[PDB]
Amino acid sequence: MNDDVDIQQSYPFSIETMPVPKKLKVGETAEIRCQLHRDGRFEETKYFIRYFQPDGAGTLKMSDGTVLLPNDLYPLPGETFRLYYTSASTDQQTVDVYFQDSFGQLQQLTFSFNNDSSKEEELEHHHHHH
Repeated sequence: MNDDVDIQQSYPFSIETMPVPKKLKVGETAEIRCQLHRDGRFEETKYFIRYFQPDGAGTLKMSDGTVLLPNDLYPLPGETFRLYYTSASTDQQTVDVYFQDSFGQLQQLTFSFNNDSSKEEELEHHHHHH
């Protein structure tokens, strides 16, 4: 009848992000390089960024200096954007980022910072460097 499935055969944009630090400290800042791949370009197409943090803390600033609040909603300056996340928690920093496109495509990237595979010293990489 309707199925809530809008018939549009378009190319879903891919955002290439650099592998972020898997462990973070309080005061540590992750440089999230993001490159949005979309052929052509856009037509007054603004992207809207908002992220939910089950953690509770963490300063996420845009490369342009714009401080991003999780409860707020900011427009992206383009396809080439970078995010500087300063982790301010001693927990597992869980940041679920939503990139909303004007055409109605939602791109969510859930980042888990400061994870642990256990076996802290059991992984014998005993040679530490300066």
